[PDB]
Amino acid sequence: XLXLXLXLXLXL
Repeated sequence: XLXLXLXLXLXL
């Protein structure tokens, strides 16, 4: 939910 899946992976 922060970085991971909120930028990195999901988001990207």
